[PDB]
Amino acid sequence: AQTFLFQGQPVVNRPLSLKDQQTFARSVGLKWRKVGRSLQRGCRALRDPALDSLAYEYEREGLYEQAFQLLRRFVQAEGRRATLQRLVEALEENELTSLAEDLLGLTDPNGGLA
Repeated sequence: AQTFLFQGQPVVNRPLSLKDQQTFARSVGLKWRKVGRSLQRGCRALRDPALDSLAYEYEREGLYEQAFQLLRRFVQAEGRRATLQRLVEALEENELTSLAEDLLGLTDPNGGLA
């Protein structure tokens, strides 16, 4: 429907859902730190030392809850305006091209969202 060209790969523009938050923390795993730190420059709304308190507050569940709620931090700011574009810009730093499209569930022989 509404996609933009990113890293030479097609990607739909919209607010990430619970799937993206869960799949993210379950996909980045260790990169959860990098994506969060890369998003600091990309999004001034998350530039703050959020990752510091995020890791300590989400240190109970581990990288799972750490990155799970990390994706919601951006949606909490605006949610309506907050688009995958910002998240993708953070992955573009660590060279997570496949992770950016796969995040939305583009690893299927069809797709996911619509």
